[PDB]
Parts: sequence; structure tokens; C-alpha cells
Amino acid sequence: TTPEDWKALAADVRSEFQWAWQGYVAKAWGKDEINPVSGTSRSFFIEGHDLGLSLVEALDTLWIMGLDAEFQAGVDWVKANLSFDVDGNAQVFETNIRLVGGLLSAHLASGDPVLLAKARDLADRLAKAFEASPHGLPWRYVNLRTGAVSDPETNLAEIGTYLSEFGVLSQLTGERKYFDMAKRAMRHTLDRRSKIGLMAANIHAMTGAFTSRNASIDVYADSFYEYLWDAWALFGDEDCKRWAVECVDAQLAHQAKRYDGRLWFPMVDFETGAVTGTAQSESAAYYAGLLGQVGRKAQGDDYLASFTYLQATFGVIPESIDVTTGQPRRKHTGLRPEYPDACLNLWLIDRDPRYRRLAAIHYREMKATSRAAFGYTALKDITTRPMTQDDNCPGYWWSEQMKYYYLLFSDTPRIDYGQLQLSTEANVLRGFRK
Ligand SMILES: O=S1(=O)N[C@@H]2[C@@H](O)[C@@H](O)[C@H](O)[C@@H](CO)[C@H]2O1
Ligand SMILES: [Ca+2]
Ligand SMILES: [Ca+2]
Ligand code: NA
Repeated sequence: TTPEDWKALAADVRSEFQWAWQGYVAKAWGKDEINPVSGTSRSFFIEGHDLGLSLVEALDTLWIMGLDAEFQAGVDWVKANLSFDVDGNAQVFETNIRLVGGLLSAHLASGDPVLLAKARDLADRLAKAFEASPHGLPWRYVNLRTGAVSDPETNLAEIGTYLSEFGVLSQLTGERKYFDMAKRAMRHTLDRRSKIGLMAANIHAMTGAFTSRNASIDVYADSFYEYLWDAWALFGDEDCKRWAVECVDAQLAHQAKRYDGRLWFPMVDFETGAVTGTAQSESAAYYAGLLGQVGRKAQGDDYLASFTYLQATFGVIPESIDVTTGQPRRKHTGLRPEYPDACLNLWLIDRDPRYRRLAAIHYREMKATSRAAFGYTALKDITTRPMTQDDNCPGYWWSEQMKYYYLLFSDTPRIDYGQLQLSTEANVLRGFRK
């Protein structure tokens, strides 16, 4: 057997990323997303008022890969062109994790003050969504120019995925208000945990009350649980360290369920642990890595194995599965990053080469299924051979899985792997070595 040449595989990831970037420059320059089958662009936040989403998402990946000319071309576009004084509604959660976080990682890589100025300007526009709630729970949408808010029927992910970006803003700016605003919203829902330690995933920004009874690790909730741990790691916050482990141990006690010998975390009633759903999202795979981070690595490996089963059986992990049968519930995909997310997070603990093996399967399968004329695309149908394609490269592809693969394979000297911290959008918030 020829041992894998990990440096060669990293160089292939870089080559493919640079090739994809060239397609973006050719077909979608300054636009939010490329449609790489048609060779066109689409808007993400505001129809017809693109904000360079994929360009911004790509920046820290480009830098980490040593694609310096490409990085600088993107940074220079941002500095000349990007602004947020726009009379249109933006989804607060998406805007923070993609644009605030993408500008912050680019700022930390480069030192360029303008990138921080723009991140902070955008955060100040998002802050109006928090200020519009007497509980500090952000409304889901805000008008970037006027501050007008819409839709208070929100969820843990959309109230609780700010503290990393906002806390880094507080560190860099010296203004504590960003950290405090993000932490306050998380504390609100944690103070409403049931006696079994769970939160329902759906919450109202104005009443402050839960609007469902369903505890979740995936839809409506995922990154809330990450950002508790990540705030301990990034800021030393004692409360978040406590909360992170309490929340995960409640989930292990009441949501961990085995079906056909495999670990899943279906939805349960947040006050009884009784099962209220049978679906698991592909996107739940982040949790395997979080389990390892919080000191539950055997459980994290067991959960990873459930997704390794889906990859081995279906090639591409189905977008959703029925835990009771282990079979797909959907045939389309979102070109999703969570399996290599988990592999990188678990690999950062002891550098076990098994995680590299598994992530290499995932990268090669992405190449075999999602490659299109001008980049990489989400899929229409994973059950046909070949798998049929839809026509969209999601913005998160630019920040997430190509970075994950590259960090797993490259051992790049541009990252201090002991200090590396990643947001839920894979924006690097600590660990650059200039
Ligand atoms: O399942 S999600 O709703 N939560 C994920 C975020 O944490 C980011 O990783 C990224 O924007 C997408 C990756 O699939 C999100 O899809
Ligand atoms: Ca994520
Ligand atoms: Ca994480
Ligand atoms: Na990024």
C-alpha cells in the first residue's frame, strides 16, 4: 500500500481552490455566490444588492493556503467597494457568521484596519436587532440602513451564534458592549433550561418564551452549543465553560439514542427527553467534534461513526436521514461541510491519522460528485449514478470544507495549530502566524 502523501493532497486542495476562485473572478466578481454549472451569479442577503459574500468568505482560506495575490485582490475589492449602508433586510445570523466573521478572520490574517472598521460597522447595524428586544434576543432580520426589525420568532442558533465574532470585536476595539450583548442573549435561554438541562430550540425575541417544546442539536440550535465552548476557549469565560459542559451532558443523558447499533441525537421534549422527531440533519455532524472539544471524545468518535456509515453507504452524506432506518429523507444536498469540520476538530486533539483518512474520502467524493465547469456545486440527487447536480456554490464552501481539508493535510506554517480557533463558519479567530 502507498501511504497517503498528505502534502500532495494539500497541494491538490489548494490547486482546486485557486481554480474555483478563478471561476468566481470570471463569472461572479463582487457577487454573493457563483452558480458554477451555468457560469452565472446569484444574490444571497438582498436580491439584486450583492455584498461580495463568497469573496469575503474565501479570504482567510486564501491567506492560509498562501494564495496571496488572490487574497490581496479580494481584500482590495472589499476596501474599495464593500459597504453596508443598504436600505434592505439582512438576516442577522447569516450576516454575522459570514460577513462579520469573514472580515474579522481577514483582518486577523492581514492586520488591515479597514477590514476591522467594516466588521465593526456591520456589527453596529446588527446590534439594532438586539436593542429591539427587551430581553436582548435579536430579531431575525434587520434593515442595514434604517434599523427596522422583522420576525421575532427565532431560535437558539439565531440568538446564540454571535459571541465569538462579537467577543473578538470587543478584544480588538476595547469596547465590551459587543461581548456583553452576545452573552446576554445566550444567558436568557440558559436560564430557561428545564430540570433535565435542555432548552427548546425555538424562542420569541419579544416575549422571551420558548415557542416549541423541541430540544435539538441540529436544526434551530447547532452553533449555540459550540459558541458556549468557543467563548471559554477564546475569552476564558467561566460561565460559558460551565454552560458548555452542562448543556452537552444534558444532551448525552436525554437526547443520545441508539438505533440499529448507531448513535443519533433526535429531537426530544425539552422537559421529558421523550423523542419528538426521527430526522437527523447532515449538519448535526459538527457535534461529533464539539463532543471531543468539551472532553467527551469517546462519544464524539461514536457519533462520527454514524456519519462515516452514511458516507460509506451513500457516498455523499444525505442532507437528512431517518434515525429509525438510517436511510435518506432527502435526495438533494447543500454541498455541506460538517463531516470534515468534525474530522478536523477531533484530529486537533491527538493528530490521529484516522481522521485524515476519513476526510480524504470526503474530499475525493466532493471532487467526484460536485465538480462543475466553473467551480463546485450542490447536488440534485445523490441516488442517481452519476449523482445529478443543482447549480450553486454556497458561500460557506469558500470558508469551510476546503479550509478544513487544507488544515488537515497541509501542516501549514501559517497556522499555530495549538492556538487555532475556528468560528462555526470556519473563520479563523486565533492562530495566524504572519
Ligand atoms: O446547518 S446549518 O443551518 N448551520 C451551518 C452553519 O453553522 C455554518 O456551518 C454554515 O453557514 C452552514 C453549513 O452547512 C450552516 O447550515
Ligand atoms: Ca457550523
Ligand atoms: Ca466548532
Ligand atoms: Na472565511
